[PDB]
Amino acid sequence: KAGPVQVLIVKDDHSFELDETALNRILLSEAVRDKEVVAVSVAGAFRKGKSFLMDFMLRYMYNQESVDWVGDYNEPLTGFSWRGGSERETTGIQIWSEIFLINKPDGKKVAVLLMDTQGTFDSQSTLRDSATVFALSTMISSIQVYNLSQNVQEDDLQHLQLFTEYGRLAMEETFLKPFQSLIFLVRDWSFPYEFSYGADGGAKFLEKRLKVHEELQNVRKHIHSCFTNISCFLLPHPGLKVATNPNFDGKLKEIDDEFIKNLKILIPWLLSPESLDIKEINGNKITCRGLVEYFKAYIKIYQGEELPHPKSMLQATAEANNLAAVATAKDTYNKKMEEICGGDKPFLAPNDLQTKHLQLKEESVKLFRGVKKMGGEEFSRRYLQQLESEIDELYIQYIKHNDS
Ligand SMILES: Nc1nc2c(ncn2[C@@H]2O[C@H](COP(=O)(O)OP(=O)(O)O)[C@@H](O)[C@H]2O)c(=O)[nH]1
Ligand SMILES: [Mg+2]
Repeated sequence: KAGPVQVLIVKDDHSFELDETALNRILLSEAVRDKEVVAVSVAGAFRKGKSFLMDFMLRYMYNQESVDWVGDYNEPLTGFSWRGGSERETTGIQIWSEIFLINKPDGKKVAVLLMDTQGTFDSQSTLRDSATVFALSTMISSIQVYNLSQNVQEDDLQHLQLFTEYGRLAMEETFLKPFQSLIFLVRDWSFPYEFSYGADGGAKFLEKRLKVHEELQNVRKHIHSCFTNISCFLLPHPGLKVATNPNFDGKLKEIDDEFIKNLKILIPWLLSPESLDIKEINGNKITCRGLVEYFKAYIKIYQGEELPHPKSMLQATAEANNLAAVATAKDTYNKKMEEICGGDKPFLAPNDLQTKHLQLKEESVKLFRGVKKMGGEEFSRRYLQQLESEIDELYIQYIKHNDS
């Protein structure tokens, strides 16, 4: 049980291929499908400590109610791990086979999806092979941890140029900020005396970096408009044993103390009850079901050799936004029906179980027509149809079962 399930692959021919089956298997499973989702992503350069940090996100996700979740100092780091099989820089994006169910403060039993997004952001594998995944995971995440080395550099901000172009359009269309949280995680920070480790120091740091000369890095002037939350955490260097090694055999004892001290505040600061942010688009809390719709949409857009036109992107999330309002209606109805005549439920009367259908179907039609939909009036007629012929095919399956 549990492990990385490479979902979105980027093959040698600029082709983004999405393995739907594995994806449905995880997100569609009957335990989670209906719970609202928190989609946490860590993006950024390969070989910068991502896997490492993620294995520690797991140590916490599992052993969440126990102070010593960091593990046994005099034993070798031994959790599930994300670095399981990396024979190469397979530059796509994997997610954690197991979802996690947790209770936020106010009560909602929400679900938590972790996604490691590999890329390079370096050589020629960038044009359509880096800000492509990064683009991807951002769109669908609710929390993006942008894992950087030593400093937020001009070239790091450059990769956001895309998101601010798209976000500006989504904002015009929707009147809401496009994205949720963006967390700048700076690793091996080594000017404690200039800005303290952790979030407070990070906040002052990130304020200085983002102010305002410089080229077309007026990503500066628009980021903020795009995310409801940008924030920053300054992590220490892990000591030389960790940094000097391909695979890190040693024990927790061998990691630097001031790194452990801050990692211990870092992980709960990101995950954990109050910190979690439910995925939200055009005002609509996405669910685990709903979120498969977005994956599906954002993946037939990143096909070809050209990153998409911000205009096509917007249209991708409109299709998804629409396909999701449909998916809930074909479930609001479905659940209400399973009450009037499901399981060992009684009754009958065709002439009667018809009006309770036209009833609930009309109720469910409003539910849809009302959901703030994006795309526009005509664009979503296509989906009003899709809806009705699914509630109707669901009806049939109830007439059949009703007969007794
Ligand atoms: N300097 C430094 N090295 C790290 C840190 N975390 C992990 N490493 C090491 O640097 C390499 C990065 O490995 P990994 O976590 O797989 O990075 P990823 O492939 O980008 O996810 C590993 O050999 C680690 O032992 C860090 O915070 N700072
Ligand atoms: Mg990795």
